Amino acid sequence: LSGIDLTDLDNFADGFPHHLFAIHRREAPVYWHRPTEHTPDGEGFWSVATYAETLEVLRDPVTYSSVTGGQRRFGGTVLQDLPVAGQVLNMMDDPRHTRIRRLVSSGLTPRMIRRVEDDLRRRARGLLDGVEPGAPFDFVVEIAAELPMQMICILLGVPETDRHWLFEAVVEDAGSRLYTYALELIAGKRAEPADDMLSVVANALSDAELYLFFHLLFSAGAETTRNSIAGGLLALAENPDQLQTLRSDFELLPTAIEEIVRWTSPSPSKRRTASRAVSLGGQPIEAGQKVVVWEGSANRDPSVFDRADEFDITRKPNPHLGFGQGVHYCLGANLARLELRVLFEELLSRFGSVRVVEPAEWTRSNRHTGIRHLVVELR
Amino acid sequence: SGIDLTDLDNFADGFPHHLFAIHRREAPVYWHRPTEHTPDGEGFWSVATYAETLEVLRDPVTYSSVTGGQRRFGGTVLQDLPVAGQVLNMMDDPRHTRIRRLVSSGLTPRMIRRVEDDLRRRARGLLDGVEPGAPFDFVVEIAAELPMQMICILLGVPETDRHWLFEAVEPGFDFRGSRRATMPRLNVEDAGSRLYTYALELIAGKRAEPADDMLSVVANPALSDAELYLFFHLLFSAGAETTRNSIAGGLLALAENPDQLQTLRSDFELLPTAIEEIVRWTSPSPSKRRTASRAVSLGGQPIEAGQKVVVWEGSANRDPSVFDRADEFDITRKPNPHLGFGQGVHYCLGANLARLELRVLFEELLSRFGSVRVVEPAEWTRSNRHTGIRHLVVELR
Ligand code: HEM
Ligand code: HEM
Repeated sequence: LSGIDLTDLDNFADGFPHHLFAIHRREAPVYWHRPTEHTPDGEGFWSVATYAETLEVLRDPVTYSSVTGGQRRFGGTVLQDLPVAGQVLNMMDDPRHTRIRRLVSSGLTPRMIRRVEDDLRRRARGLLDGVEPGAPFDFVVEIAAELPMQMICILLGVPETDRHWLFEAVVEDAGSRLYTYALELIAGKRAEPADDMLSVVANALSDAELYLFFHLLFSAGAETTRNSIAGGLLALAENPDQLQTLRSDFELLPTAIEEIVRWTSPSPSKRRTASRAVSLGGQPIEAGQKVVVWEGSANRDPSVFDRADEFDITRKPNPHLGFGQGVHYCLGANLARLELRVLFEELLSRFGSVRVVEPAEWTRSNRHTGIRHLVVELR
Repeated sequence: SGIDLTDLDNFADGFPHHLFAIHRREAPVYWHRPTEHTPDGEGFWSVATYAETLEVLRDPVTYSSVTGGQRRFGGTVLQDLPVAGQVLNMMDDPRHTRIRRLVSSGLTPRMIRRVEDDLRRRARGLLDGVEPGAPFDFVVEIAAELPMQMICILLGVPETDRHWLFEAVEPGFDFRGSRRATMPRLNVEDAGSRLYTYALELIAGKRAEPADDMLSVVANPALSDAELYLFFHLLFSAGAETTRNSIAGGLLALAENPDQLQTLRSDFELLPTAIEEIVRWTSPSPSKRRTASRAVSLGGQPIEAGQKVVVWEGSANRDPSVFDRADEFDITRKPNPHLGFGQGVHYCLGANLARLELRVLFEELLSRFGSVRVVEPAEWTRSNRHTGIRHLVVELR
């Protein structure tokens, strides 16, 4: 570990670096990572790589805050302290967290879920019908990015005419245009309430807080869910025999989808801040210190998962942390599973041959594990 | 009752002086109800007269640049922004005094001359390249570069990084075909962005090897890294954008007042007074917001703690009860107690750099050119926080 820098993104440019985390779990499940030139804020942090300790942190939001602690003015849930800590749901603590979380969940109505599902079915079929068998194409740009972006446009109530602002955002100007458009959409919901999540929250927060919420959702669909779809396809391509088994029996799909989420772990790390002295993994943490947990590593901890380094679509049980755990548990878990189920039903219905014909290209990040391009041939 | 000061259509053609004449006459201090265009869906007190504007600016305890009442955060634009309290212009005492003094300590005589020497050579070179009589866009070709270079020099940005940085940090952007600007943001997607990474590496370098520039002084509560990034951005919006806009706006005013143009260029002793009239007339930063920290009466209106107050220096600067012939450009105007650079504890820290940029630019321009024709209608930045020209196509002879 002394020679390993978990903040050096050159180590994450080719996928989540599982080999480094095998060393981390073996050598020191919890340890103090000194800051390097690559470390946000030039400040060290406790790094947590094993499942039991990761789960312990996630399950104690009072000790391990998503806002701040000690003398630290602001924190949040990435390693860089952010002044928007305390102002968006995933960087909030009780009592305001419980209130806003319930308001957000009140927007995920059965009719909204049906609206998303109906659209998803129609679109997945259209896209898969358009595939030319045997002809290489970039599955990320043409399919994996498209479906969940449309899902979040429905949840947020973005009209077809205006969806390009969102696509274009996935340059500083692109970001400013997304921001400006989001503020216009939010004011529009205030003027004319609608039956969607943004309206629910806007009409219950400042516009700035509503933007943070908008972007949280936009990112969850446009990036995290896209990453699970692309990585699920890559995993199945790398395991053709399981692809065949799953194609032969879609009743296997729910268990397979949990294994895709464990395997891909698209959101592989989270930061918290200690609010008081506490011990974790037998080490003493002081109020104010940063704690980073690595669900991407926890999800391959062999203390918890048998043959943890193997993809197995029949895996049971499968208590993965890919959607988090505790009071901030992912509010979109069933929507993500829905996206994966519909896509793989439709894809595996038509194709039982998936070949990746160029090396996968990955996003360079230790906060997201994602594939930027994945050229495949489907037969 | 039919005017919406938050509808940017009213600002799309320049600052709407006619609307603010109405505002000063009918109600110097006015509760503006929220419309579809109003940030946060929340009303605010609107202040259009000079005296009442100063009552607000001169009382930073009652009219906070951070927040007030029960409001979680406020700041100095109409929209509530979470960077309130984290960037110098949106700080109150006691922190404001300490950071303003610190930033100010970076403005050494040495730095001023460094800026002046570079500005002189650049302005001379650009104006030397002008083909007399040939139309060109003054904003893009001359006015835009100079203050961006000034900021790079204050911040100690290496010359070799400036081409890249200019494209990245440019405060303006196009949206639906109009130019806009924003205040610096630091939301989740901005964390470890390319500009965040660049800025904090630049800061790391100056912590390892302190340099003779303002970013080194400030980087060596003190400003957290997040706050240093917001400060880096602040100088490009607060300093480079406004100064560019005063330059383009000053050229337009001179073009529209050919007799003033002749008087000025035939006696440069008048420059100092001319430059203050340019700032008054153009008022590049025409509005500010504050938040009331207690119940208070202003212009006979009962403001409550937590409520938003917007002052319009752009309107105050043409208040005919303080400026004679307020609606006329007069390069000899004296006295000229304009509010273009603010007033009180937040008075512009860069005012003398702005005056320097305007001085050098106009010495170089007017000594060469006595004829300035605007050959198309000016296009304006769509904003009520910045008054500025997007394009100004001119012929110089
Ligand atoms: C495979 C796709 C996804 C994965 C892997 C994922 C993962 C996660 C994780 C790990 C958290 C916990 C954050 C923490 O502990 O700090 C979370 C929270 C959250 N997720 Fe997701 N997510 C996914 C898709 C979605 C979607 C489609 C939505 C749309 C509703 C969504 C909405 C949210 C929200 C609103 C939170 C904040 C909950 C809270 O802080 O109370 N996610 N997600
Ligand atoms: C014509 C050009 C400029 C104009 C019209 C202008 C205008 C203003 C105004 C009206 C304020 C008051 C803010 C408030 O009351 O809330 C201000 C503050 C400030 N300005 Fe300028 N400015 C110009 C150029 C510059 C330059 C060139 C710099 C730096 C190089 C600069 C840096 C600042 C800073 C740091 C503050 C905040 C000071 C504080 O809060 O203590 N400005 N400016």
